[PDB]
Amino acid sequence: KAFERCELARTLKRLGMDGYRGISLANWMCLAKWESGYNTRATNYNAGDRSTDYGIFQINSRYWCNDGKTPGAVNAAHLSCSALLQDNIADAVAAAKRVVRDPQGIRAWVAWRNRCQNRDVRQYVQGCGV
Repeated sequence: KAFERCELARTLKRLGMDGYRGISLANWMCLAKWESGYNTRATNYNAGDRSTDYGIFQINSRYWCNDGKTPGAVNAAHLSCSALLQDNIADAVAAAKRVVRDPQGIRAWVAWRNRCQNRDVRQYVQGCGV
């Protein structure tokens, strides 16, 4: 499913993402935009370490979800990577919350540092009614 900007912002709000671990809704929106273009079926294979990023938040198979084919794979969030390819984002949200419980927080995603950190991200939620 490819989400429309405001539709996604309200859905994240409803799932308790606004301010989770000090992270504003605007920042999660900035992250989803750059990671997947708000697309839940987005997958990215990393040839180098043989891991794959899955879903709207591009969650990595080496540490957070299990796909069976990732070398040296671990499971912190404990889900099947398949759960992160659904139209319903509840599991993807549960996984993203787990990722930011680590001290790095939202900095865990390099794309967040490149295009979201220390920038005005209001544009991602303006006019959405959140």
